[PDB]
Amino acid sequence: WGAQGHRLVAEVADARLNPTARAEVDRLLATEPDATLASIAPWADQLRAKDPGLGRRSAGWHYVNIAEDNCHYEAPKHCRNGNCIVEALKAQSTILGDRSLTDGERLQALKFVVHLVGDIHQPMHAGYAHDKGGNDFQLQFGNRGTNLHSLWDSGMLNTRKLDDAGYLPLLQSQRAPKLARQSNPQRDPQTWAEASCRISMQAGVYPATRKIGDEYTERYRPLAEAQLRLAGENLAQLLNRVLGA
Ligand SMILES: [Zn+2]
Ligand SMILES: [Zn+2]
Ligand SMILES: [Zn+2]
Repeated sequence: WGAQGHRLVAEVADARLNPTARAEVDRLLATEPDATLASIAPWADQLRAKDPGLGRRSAGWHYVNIAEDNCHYEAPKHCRNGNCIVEALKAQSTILGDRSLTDGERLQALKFVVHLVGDIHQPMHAGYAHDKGGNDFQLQFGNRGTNLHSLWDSGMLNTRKLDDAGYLPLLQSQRAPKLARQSNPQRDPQTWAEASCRISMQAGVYPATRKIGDEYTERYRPLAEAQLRLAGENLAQLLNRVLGA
């Protein structure tokens, strides 16, 4: 997602934290002045200005290309060197839960976990290798030149013309998604990436025309918004388990 999508996932999650996780999240955040779960949510996309080395090191962690393999993830094939979102989310969840680390080390892991739970729910972050997750599927969207990846990251969300305070209660007023009975931090990332990939492969998500507009928005913006709500609920359930026991 773009930055607004990341912040909305965090804002949905923040309100669903249990008291234990609330307290520990606030304590980790307070080690960095002005940090909130929302403000840190875009951080992993913004590393070029102040931590370009980490940005280079972690750029592959934002996606996994499994649509060629019918949305059946295999770590050795799809995640060489741990360089994909499934293995990165698993590792950063472990690091976040390691109370023996410094606050700085745990906060960095929190920033990755918040971002990556968002990205692993963006269908085009779990799509085809051969068109770079839709980046090479060129579109005109209300006449603007774009691509299917960007359309899902921000194009459709931008059509609401809402700030976070207007968009958040829209997401919260949706029907509640049915979550797993418990967080499994090491198994859930694969489940989520495969679910996202299956959306990318649904008939119509790749549109029949390159010229699209309101018809596509009216059909699929609700699904993008459902995915933001689902990501936020999944992020809260994960933080409640890792930080809230
Ligand atoms: Zn994103
Ligand atoms: Zn993206
Ligand atoms: Zn990202």
